[PDB]
Amino acid sequence: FPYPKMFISISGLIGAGKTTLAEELAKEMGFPVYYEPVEDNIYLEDFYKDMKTYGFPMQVYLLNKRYQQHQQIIWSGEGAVQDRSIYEDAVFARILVKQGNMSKRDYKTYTDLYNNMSKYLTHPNFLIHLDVTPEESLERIKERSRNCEAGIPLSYLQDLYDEYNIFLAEISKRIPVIRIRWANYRSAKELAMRVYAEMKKHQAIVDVPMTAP
Amino acid sequence: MGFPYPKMFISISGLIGAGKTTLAEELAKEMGFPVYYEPVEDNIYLEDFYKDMKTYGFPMQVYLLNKRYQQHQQIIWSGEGAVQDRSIYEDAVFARILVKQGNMSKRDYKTYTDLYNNMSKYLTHPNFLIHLDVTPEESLERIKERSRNCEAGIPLSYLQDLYDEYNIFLAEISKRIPVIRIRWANYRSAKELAMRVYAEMKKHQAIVDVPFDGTMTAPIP
Ligand SMILES: Nc1ncnc2c1ncn2[C@H]1C[C@H](O)[C@@H](COP(=O)(O)OP(=O)(O)O)O1
Ligand SMILES: Nc1ncnc2c1ncn2[C@H]1C[C@H](O)[C@@H](COP(=O)(O)O)O1
Repeated sequence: FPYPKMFISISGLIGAGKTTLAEELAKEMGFPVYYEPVEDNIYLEDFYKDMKTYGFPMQVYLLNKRYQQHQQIIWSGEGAVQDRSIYEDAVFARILVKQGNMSKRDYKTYTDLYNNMSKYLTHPNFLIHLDVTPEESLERIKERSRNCEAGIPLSYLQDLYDEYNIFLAEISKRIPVIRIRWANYRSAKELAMRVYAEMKKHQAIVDVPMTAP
Repeated sequence: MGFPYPKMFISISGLIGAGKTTLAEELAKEMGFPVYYEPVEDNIYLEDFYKDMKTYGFPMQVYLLNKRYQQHQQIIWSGEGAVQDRSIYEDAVFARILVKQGNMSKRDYKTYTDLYNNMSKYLTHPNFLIHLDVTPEESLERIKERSRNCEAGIPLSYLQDLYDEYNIFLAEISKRIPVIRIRWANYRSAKELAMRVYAEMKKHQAIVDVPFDGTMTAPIP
């Protein structure tokens, strides 16, 4: 019987290593993996020069990409590991509003659009959050050395961190969430193996006292 | 200034006569959700089905799929979460025991599962499954206490088929979504059952922290 396919998303701060974990976890499980390559984001350079002007249009542009990716996932008829979830764009939007880089009117326009869109977007069975600090994220940004990210201050990554933690407390009411500390001491392969094992552990039927197996 | 996090959908599962609608109602009351269910009288095929399972089995599955579809459109239109007293997966559990018994052909079963798969994107998929665990013997006794005329001829073997198929279904579906399996034992009412179910749901939905490389960066509210 065509039981629904397994959809797994990774979340975490900039530079956390979401993409590496997605590839390794997708290997472990036998699933196709899906990325959004940063070079394809034609707004990103301008956004970092002027967040207030380019924030809202980039959010719409990124939502279009998430919509194409779901149609691709649905068409595949298989499970999937995604290196980013649809909820993370909303995280970025809320901090931009907080910082005065997005108007409250544009934010509401954006969330109405997201709400209208969601029915045709990917909703994960399982969310894996890579737990890293803002300082670790800043260091991973510096080591990667993307020119457009060279200007990001720590305060921006702290806002993002704070918003992610609020979001996780809410989203975990709806879907299983594994939050896994990764400071890059153990390997990405060990990380994926532990994520997989923790997923299997959490997916066991809860029996409440039976007669079963 | 909030965000439309996805809505929560809970389905109750269990054998004939297990008391799923009452558990659904009390759980929805405890959670502050609407509850949705299908009165048995609205199934205009059920009486013919029990007189002749082989003739009416397949058309009833299609008919019931239409009901699950309208019920999902209603839930989506509501813009709220929902507790439902039956999941869309259970009709297929019945279809498989009908094929095993020779009451539905392999070809008709394949037609049905193709239809379900084309349908599934416009149907309700639960975030959480609550399975009421009752034995075939307990189910037969609940059927007699309720005394639906169309159910009077149901033999124990039919309920044993159903019970076995449910256990297979629970093994697969629990790979995709959280499942709580709960026995009637010692609970005096659905309200008492519901309160334990709700407590277990909150416990199972806690974030799993894995201090893989080191201590978690901060506790989460
Ligand atoms: N909705 C959004 N709003 C603003 N910036 C976004 C955004 N979505 C992504 N970005 C930015 C943040 C980063 O500069 C880049 C994301 O790359 P990444 O998070 O570092 O992946 P990885 O962890 O695998 O290294 O794009
Ligand atoms: N898909 C399918 N095929 C055959 N018979 C079905 C199906 N769905 C429900 N039923 C029958 C089973 C019971 O007689 C009644 C539900 O009663 P309750 O006590 O609420 O479970 O309806």
